[PDB]
Amino acid sequence: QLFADLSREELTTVMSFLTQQLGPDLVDAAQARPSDNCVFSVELQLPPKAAALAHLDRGSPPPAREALAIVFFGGQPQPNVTELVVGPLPQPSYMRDVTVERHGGPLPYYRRPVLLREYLDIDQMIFNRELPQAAGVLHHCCSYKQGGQKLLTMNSAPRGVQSGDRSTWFGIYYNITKGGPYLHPVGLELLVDHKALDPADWTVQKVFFQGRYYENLAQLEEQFEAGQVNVVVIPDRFSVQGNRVASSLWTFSFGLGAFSGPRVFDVRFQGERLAYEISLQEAGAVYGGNTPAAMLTRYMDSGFGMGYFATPLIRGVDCPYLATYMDWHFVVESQTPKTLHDAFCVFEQNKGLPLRRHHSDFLSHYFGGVAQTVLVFRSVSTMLNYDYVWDMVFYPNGAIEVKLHATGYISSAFLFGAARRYGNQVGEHTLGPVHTHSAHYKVDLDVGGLENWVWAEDMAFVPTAIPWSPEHQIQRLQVTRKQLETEEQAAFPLGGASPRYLYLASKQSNKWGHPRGYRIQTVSFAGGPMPQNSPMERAFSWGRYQLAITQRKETEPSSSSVFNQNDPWTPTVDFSDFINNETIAGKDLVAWVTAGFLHIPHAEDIPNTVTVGNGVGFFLRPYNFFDQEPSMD
Amino acid sequence: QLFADLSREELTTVMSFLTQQLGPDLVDAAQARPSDNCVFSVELQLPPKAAALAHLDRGSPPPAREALAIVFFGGQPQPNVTELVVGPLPQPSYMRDVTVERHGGPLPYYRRPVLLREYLDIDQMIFNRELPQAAGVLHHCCSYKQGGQKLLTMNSAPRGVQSGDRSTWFGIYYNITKGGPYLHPVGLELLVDHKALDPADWTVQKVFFQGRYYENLAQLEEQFEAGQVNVVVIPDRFSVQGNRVASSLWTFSFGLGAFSGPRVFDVRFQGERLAYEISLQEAGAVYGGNTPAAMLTRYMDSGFGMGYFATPLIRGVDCPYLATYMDWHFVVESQTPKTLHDAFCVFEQNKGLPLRRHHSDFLSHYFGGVAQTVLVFRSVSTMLNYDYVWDMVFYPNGAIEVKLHATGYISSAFLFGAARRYGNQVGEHTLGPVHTHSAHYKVDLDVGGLENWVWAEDMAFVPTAIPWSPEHQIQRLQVTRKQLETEEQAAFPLGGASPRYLYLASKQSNKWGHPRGYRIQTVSFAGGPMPQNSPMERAFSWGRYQLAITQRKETEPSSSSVFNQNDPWTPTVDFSDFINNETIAGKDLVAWVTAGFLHIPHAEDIPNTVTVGNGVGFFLRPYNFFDQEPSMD
Ligand SMILES: *[C@@H]1O[C@H](CO)[C@@H](O[C@@H]2O[C@H](CO)[C@@H](O[C@@H]3O[C@H](CO)[C@@H](O)[C@H](O)[C@H]3NC(C)=O)[C@H](O)[C@H]2NC(C)=O)[C@H](O)[C@H]1NC(C)=O
Ligand SMILES: *[C@H]1O[C@H](CO)[C@@H](O[C@@H]2O[C@H](CO)[C@@H](O[C@@H]3O[C@H](CO)[C@@H](O)[C@H](O)[C@H]3NC(C)=O)[C@H](O)[C@H]2NC(C)=O)[C@H](O)[C@H]1NC(C)=O
Ligand SMILES: *[C@@H]1O[C@H](CO)[C@@H](O)[C@H](O)[C@H]1NC(C)=O
Ligand SMILES: *[C@@H]1O[C@H](CO)[C@@H](O)[C@H](O)[C@H]1NC(C)=O
Ligand SMILES: *[C@H]1O[C@H](CO)[C@@H](O)[C@H](O)[C@H]1NC(C)=O
Ligand SMILES: [Ca+2]
Ligand SMILES: [Ca+2]
Ligand SMILES: [Ca+2]
Ligand SMILES: [Ca+2]
Ligand SMILES: [Cl-]
Ligand SMILES: [Cl-]
Ligand SMILES: [Cl-]
Ligand SMILES: [Cu+2]
Ligand SMILES: [Cu+2]
Repeated sequence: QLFADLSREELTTVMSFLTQQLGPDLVDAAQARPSDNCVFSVELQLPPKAAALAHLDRGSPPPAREALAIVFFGGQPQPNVTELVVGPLPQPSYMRDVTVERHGGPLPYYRRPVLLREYLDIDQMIFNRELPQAAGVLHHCCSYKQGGQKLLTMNSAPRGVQSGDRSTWFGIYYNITKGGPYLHPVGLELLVDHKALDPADWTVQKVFFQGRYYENLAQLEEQFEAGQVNVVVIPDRFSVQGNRVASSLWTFSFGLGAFSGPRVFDVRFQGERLAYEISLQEAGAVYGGNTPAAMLTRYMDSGFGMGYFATPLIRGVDCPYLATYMDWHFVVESQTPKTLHDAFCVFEQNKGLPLRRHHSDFLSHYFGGVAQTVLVFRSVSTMLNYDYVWDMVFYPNGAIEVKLHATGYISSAFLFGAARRYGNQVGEHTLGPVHTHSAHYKVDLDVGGLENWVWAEDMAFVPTAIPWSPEHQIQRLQVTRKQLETEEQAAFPLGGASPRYLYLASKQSNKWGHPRGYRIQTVSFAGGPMPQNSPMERAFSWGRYQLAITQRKETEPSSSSVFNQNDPWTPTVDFSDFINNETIAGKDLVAWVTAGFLHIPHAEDIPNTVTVGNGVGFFLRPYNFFDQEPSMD
Repeated sequence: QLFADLSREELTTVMSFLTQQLGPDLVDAAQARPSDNCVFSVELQLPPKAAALAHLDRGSPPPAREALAIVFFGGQPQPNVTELVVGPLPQPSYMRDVTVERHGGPLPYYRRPVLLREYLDIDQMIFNRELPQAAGVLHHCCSYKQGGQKLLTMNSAPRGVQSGDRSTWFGIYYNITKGGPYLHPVGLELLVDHKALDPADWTVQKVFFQGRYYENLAQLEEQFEAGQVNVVVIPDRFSVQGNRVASSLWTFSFGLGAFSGPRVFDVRFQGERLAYEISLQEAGAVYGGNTPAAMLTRYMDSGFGMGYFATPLIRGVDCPYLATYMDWHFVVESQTPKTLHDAFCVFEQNKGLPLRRHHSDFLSHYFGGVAQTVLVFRSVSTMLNYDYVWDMVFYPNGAIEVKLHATGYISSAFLFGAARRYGNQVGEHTLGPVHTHSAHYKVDLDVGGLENWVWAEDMAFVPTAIPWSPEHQIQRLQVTRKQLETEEQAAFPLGGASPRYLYLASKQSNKWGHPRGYRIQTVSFAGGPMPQNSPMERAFSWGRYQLAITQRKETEPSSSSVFNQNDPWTPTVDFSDFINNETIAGKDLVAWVTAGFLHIPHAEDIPNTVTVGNGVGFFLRPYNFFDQEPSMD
């Protein structure tokens, strides 16, 4: 099991090894301060593909099982963040700093994600030193400390306007013990500068209150005293062992990236591998509004972590009561492994739609079919307000469906001015702001082996004389085919035109002489790429494409980075860089899919948005890969 | 029950009345000859909407219940086809010829659909007088009358190259007891001219045999005698009463149009009507190939009948064993009513995806959700080789999903020459020819009443200085909104761009000041419109649009016609005619959706193609139609 996530035991071992080997004093990350040194996280380091295949296919010994550790080195003249490969598990003996060889240089400290202790300290500052200065205005709008509901804060990101910044607009909301505290904005937002290593030097650089901007809370309060601020009062058949799933028809290895999310490796249909890896790479949301956080937010969720933020699947609600559930173990912001109970679930679903069927007239007595049962692998990420359920469903005919379903609660903004220009009013003093939802997937298809080619097939109409009546013409329907040659030709612009039939194929043909292939059919209602003029769109440049094929490279494991979120102006990973006109004829190919939709909140979204529809994502379908409809057991 | 399809009793009554009022000159259509007079079909005549609404909403007496009869008047100097409104049911007293007032003039005789007795006679001619003339070439390729498999014919359409023609290329295939006879072409096709009223004057105007054309079968045979033709040997929670479905949340009336297919009327959510009618209008397929039938076929299925050709749903396969099944009754090509057992089925499906859910960190103890159970109304049309399952699914949040799933067997063509230019080889001597699958729906939404407006909403980015940092800009995401004014502006070109949020709205707003609305979200992978240069594309001009909104007109009940198939060059109904720049501001609006996909057959399609995916069609979703998430029972 070389693709299995590190276990509770391996997580503890690496940690012990790190404490022992790291000369600079370490602090439990759950309690670390900017200036401390701490281990931010440790998880599996995926092995090199060649070594993994030599093992899986040729029985060579397994590749050294390694872990990747992200260390925040804040206690030093020039703090940095460092990635260390530690291995070979069970008992490590080396610790390799690979930061520079993977990024060209050091990782600046302001790129590290904000720590939970950092959030807790920002909150102590806001509730103990900041808000009381505006007690008067706060009693008026919100019964602050006078029986009114408790207040709580809401993060936003990126944090600033250029590289180096760590200034975040935190919004103030009623802690209504109900469906979404973020559905009750107060209209108060604070720009706190928390870039300094000593929290004692943090400050609020600006404040936004119900439509107006102020220098600080003391100015808001004193102008309110002077009767100059109008305050609005705000009311209220298969088995699973280790990391492998096995069914009569399918077989694959599953896992969860702490930052990347759900992933699957070594997918095989009837013994034949169709893909080395299929995994989530990034999920994002771009917001609009006339209040600070709504107008500035551009999320690249791996910065928080689709794995880290994964939640327990509710039996009977998220998965069937009789589904098989599996646990996940991780070490993120703690020096002891945590286990996430019921992080995954696998079960068989009856689509209630006949898979195959045909009927006829009389004394042709042989018509019927079978129902369509599919195998589902599921997990759920809960990022602040939205819940993302990730699906990978395997069909009995060799097809795979990968989908994203968004549910949860929407984040709201205090309504004022030209608010409707940025969304819809969904309550009193509340606007539901516009945003897009995007997801990116890495699809490493190895069709009939490693060496693949990309084919673009479509239709065309060409008028031609009718043979049996030459005086008449007929718009002749036909298929068009072109073997793509370079990456540039296989980078299809979001919302643009792309071949209706696009597939990756091996050199060998099926019995009938057609290239064996697996095509990709995307399903999305994406909203329109962010203009490249944005000083930060390169950090999520995967959003420029609906689909893109490049050469699989050991040096390009991901289309995004945990480090992009707190510094999109100078991205740590710019997916578009992977597209550099290389040949895609007979190479190990990787397909990357973008899927998403536009969300203009509406009244039906309150108190919670529902999963109506079949999600967003893609299908991988066999196209002349077999010589006929494949068997089924 | 004014939307209910005519019952066996009413069907018998209308028929008795017609025999009585039309006298002796009548023959059972099951046995009629071109020159005979016969009743082709009788079914419900939908009532005027105003009268129906006055009855459903104001308790006015119901509209006269009537039937529409299509009579073939072939026994006369100038044969024609006539539509007669017969009524009031139970005991009819009048018979109104409405042909001229609905079409501007008489329906020419060659437009009538080919009768089953007509097909049977074409077959007697082919097997008794034609093929024997080529016994020698047929012995060789197919062991004709020497122990080889029986042969059978395959229809194609249109029939000719211009208005007035009734010449059809019939293909010859092995009749195999297995997975589809049309999967075994012989390479032999015959153009039979059956326009003449006396079958005795019918002739084969041309023959195609394995790549070459001939004048007739005697020429094929004698040239083969002359050792000049090389012959390839070819081997081998709710209740349903009457026509109304009732559930805790939904209520609607269902039915099946003999030619139009599944249909639903008076759809109500929590007592409020969302749509007067949602129904199938047409389904089509455009083929390509280098053999006669595949290069000429352009199907407009209503010409045969999605209702007429509907098949019994297989319990346990097409619908769950415990679903509720309903029968359908019809009079098509018979003088006695026929009943189609299990023509519909209704049941509750668990999508296996949580409808709503949210989770959190600690001591916010109130996270969970409910599973998503949906109501399904289903029926299946079996058109020759294709099986079309029509779904209408009603969600508990007010949303409706309408889909088409294609399954069954592909029609094949004998492989020769440039075959691969028109499809993929899927067997020995067999090509699976390219084709598109299209379906058109009539969606008569009455959002908050009859008077509706169309809104186009989308997103846009506009760079704006950052208030708290004026030296910096930010691509500001926002919503754009435009009230469409005329039909021309709401006719969105297939494959073109269209607003991401398009909805029909009433004059009244919801509690938050936004127009109450239902948006249409289409889901298709259509192939590209037939060029308007085609002398026949006007007959299916609905294929030009992804979506179109027009004024509901009593005079424009359907976007197609049973009579278009045998005469597309001079269509009886040209949908684009409905788009004539009228106002769409505050009128009874009707939305028409087109959905489809491209199908390049592949090996996996043999012996039968599967329904992997979620079909093609559209979603109708509430957009500020409610004041919050609707309740659920
Ligand atoms: C399509 O064919 C229809 C069937 O033949 C035509 O309709 C028929 O036209 C006849 C000729 O006008 C009518 O006959 C008349 O019937 C009355 C009342 O029954 C007799 O008293 C009259 O003598 C006779 N007219 C005369 C003196 O010739 C039929 O009543 C009528 N049948 C029906 C069922 O409508 C259509 O006219 C033809 N359509 C078009 C547009 O040409
Ligand atoms: C920022 O992050 C790391 C934390 O300081 C830096 O890595 C450390 O660099 C030190 C000096 O460059 C190394 O010290 C060496 O340790 C060995 C023991 O193996 C001593 O004998 C040497 O005298 C001492 N000096 C040198 C230069 O070798 C640390 O061992 C090393 N720690 C790790 C885990 O690598 C990174 O260099 C820095 N990042 C960047 C890119 O600048
Ligand atoms: C096909 O063969 C079966 C078996 O005899 C028979 O029922 C059928 O009528 C034959 N021809 C056609 C066109 O169905
Ligand atoms: C990529 O290379 C091809 C030749 O192989 C060239 O024609 C094309 O213009 C190049 N595109 C770019 C990105 O320069
Ligand atoms: C409506 O559109 C037609 C062409 O589509 C144009 O000729 C006409 O002037 C337009 N009239 C309107 C709606 O102003
Ligand atoms: Ca590259
Ligand atoms: Ca590959
Ligand atoms: Ca009109
Ligand atoms: Ca309407
Ligand atoms: Cl498939
Ligand atoms: Cl921006
Ligand atoms: Cl919805
Ligand atoms: Cu959203
Ligand atoms: Cu098809």
